[PDB]
Amino acid sequence: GLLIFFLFIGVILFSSAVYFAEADERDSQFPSIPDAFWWAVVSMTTVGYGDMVPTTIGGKIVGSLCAIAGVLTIALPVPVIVSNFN
Amino acid sequence: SERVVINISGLRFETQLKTLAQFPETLLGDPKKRMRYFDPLRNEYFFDRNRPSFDAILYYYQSGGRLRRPVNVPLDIFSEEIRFYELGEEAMEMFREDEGYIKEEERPLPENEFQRQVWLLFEYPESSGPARIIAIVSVMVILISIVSFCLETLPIFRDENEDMHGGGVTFHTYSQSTIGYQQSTSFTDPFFIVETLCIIWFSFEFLVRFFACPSKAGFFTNIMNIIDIVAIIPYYVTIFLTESNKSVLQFQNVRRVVQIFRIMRILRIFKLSRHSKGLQILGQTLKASMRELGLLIFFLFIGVILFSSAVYFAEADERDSQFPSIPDAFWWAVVSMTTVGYGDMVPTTIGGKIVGSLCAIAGVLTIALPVPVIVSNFNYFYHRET
Amino acid sequence: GLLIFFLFIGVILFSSAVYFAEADERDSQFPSIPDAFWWAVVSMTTVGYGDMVPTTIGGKIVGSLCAIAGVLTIALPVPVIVSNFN
Repeated sequence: GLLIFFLFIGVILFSSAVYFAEADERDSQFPSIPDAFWWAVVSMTTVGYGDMVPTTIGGKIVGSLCAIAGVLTIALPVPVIVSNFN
Repeated sequence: SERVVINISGLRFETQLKTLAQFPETLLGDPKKRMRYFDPLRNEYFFDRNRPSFDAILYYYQSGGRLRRPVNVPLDIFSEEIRFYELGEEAMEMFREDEGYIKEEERPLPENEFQRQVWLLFEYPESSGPARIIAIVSVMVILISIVSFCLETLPIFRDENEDMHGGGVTFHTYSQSTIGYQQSTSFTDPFFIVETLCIIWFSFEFLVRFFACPSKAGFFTNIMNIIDIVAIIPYYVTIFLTESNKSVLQFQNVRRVVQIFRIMRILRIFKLSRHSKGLQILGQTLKASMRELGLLIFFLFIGVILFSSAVYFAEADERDSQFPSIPDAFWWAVVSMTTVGYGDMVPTTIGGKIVGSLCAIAGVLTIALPVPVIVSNFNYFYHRET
Repeated sequence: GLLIFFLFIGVILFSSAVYFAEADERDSQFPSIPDAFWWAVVSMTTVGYGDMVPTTIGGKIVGSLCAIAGVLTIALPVPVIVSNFN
């Protein structure tokens, strides 16, 4: 649950930031914050399909952080789970 | 029931004589052997030795055979004490096993002058300078056989033929496209030359090793020998097959088999495992990790089917669905769980994306569970060598 | 070096397999084995750009294994490195 919760926090923070950073663009791939959730989860889990990608400098900065925060976010709770399994 | 006092560098131990009499052939169990250490003034046997170790030595007699090394005592120091107290080879063997050891094999060339001498420069790179030279050539031939196998697929070479511009289709150009080279006694094709040379050498080693090894029975037991054999089978089998089907129609009928053996050629890559310590460790690791490796595949399998199914139905009522069926979605599920995410298949509906999100997370967890164990095994085998 | 070596072995095995599995296809994205190296490294490191993807069933089976083998391949030597750093 802690994993889901942290992921949830990150999804909302980055979806929000990428939305606004791409807002003043005619070719924005982010219609709304809720729509950007998909992009945020796809980036944090580092799956990166590429169906949604930021195009502005601010969007890419947000994107960069999103990827790194993802690795750390997931990395924190898993170890414990792996231990239990072990 | 008479009691015995053993003084280990000041540390006082006490036991019954019957407890020691249990193992007569040891130092403490044999009166004639311990006599030397008796102090008649204090009525005790005195040993100017390591203290932490004796606890376990005494417990060995009390337990009736349990020889456990104390956690706080170095294996090198404890082993010396086991030998000093003369506990015997059986106990020692039992001990090293538990401590994670044991293993000694490898006969030796009997036909001295000839065999034994050859089997040293074709099995032990350190036997002599010439031995090294040989091993080095093997790597050169292997690497070359690999580079050549790959270049056979380069368009610059294969697209330069008689049927290159979609014209007609010649039997000779057809089999050359399937096999990868031109099988002709005229050795015109440069790829057939290199391939033939390489196989001449691979055949050579295999032959030598066979007619120059101690036990020619436990030969096809060694995984290394299997590799050597598998590394040449394709060549000869291709020859046999093409000569047994020298006509267009016949070849067309045996092409699949020929193609399969062409793919098999790549296994020659593993011939390097005879010159790679790391590659051997990996082999030992995987061998020791079948249960977890299968567990990984199994869990992945479960996840693939669950998510493929869910994403299929979530995208089903859509005109632009990228998921034709559940089986087709397996690809998407594996690509997402391993987090590779090519993006050639992606859900477009809200339900599909929710399923997708979970799929990615479940993937990370799924893979993360069994790997650690595998990594441990590798780490063990890796260090228990370096 | 062990990492590079193992990766090298995997790259060649999977590039070869995916090449042949996609060979008898008009729309093959794999011109040759050497060209497929790129796809193999991109899959094993799990980067997956998607500029090269198998389209046949045999290619996808090869691809699946390639991804899994990648995770394991990289996972083996890193731990030691991480320890040294630590």
